[PDB]
Amino acid sequence: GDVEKGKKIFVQKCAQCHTVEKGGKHKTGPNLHGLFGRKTGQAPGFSYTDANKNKGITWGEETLMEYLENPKKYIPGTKMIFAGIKKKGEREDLIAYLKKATNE
Ligand code: HEC
Repeated sequence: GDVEKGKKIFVQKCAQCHTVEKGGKHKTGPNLHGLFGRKTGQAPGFSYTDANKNKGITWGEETLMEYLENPKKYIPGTKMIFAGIKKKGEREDLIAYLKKATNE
């Protein structure tokens, strides 16, 4: 995907609840640094729902593609309020941005 396009998507749809940078703060949602290769619900010091702690998948390109299409269908009972992104390219750009920014 296109990293700079994904940044614009992140800032528009995600940044109000999430930071990405190393040492970034939790907000409404958890900081996402280190997300890739981490299991669900494992950012330290954040009140996750049991739902998000129990989903039990490893976050990566493919599981984020499925999650971001419809978060509540993938993790029923999640307290993340976000409808999803049905568009494929948008998700791919976003995920490419996240794979850079949450690893930098
Ligand atoms: C506030 C209204 C949010 C919006 C906008 C976005 N996210 Fe979110 N996210 C939010 C919360 C409160 C939580 C915890 C949910 C729970 O049930 O505990 C989350 C969680 C995630 C995760 C899982 C993180 C993990 O398992 O460590 C991811 C990958 C995630 N959120 C990504 C994300 C994306 C990419 C967003 C824009 C498209 C987005 N969220 C918006 C709160 C909010």
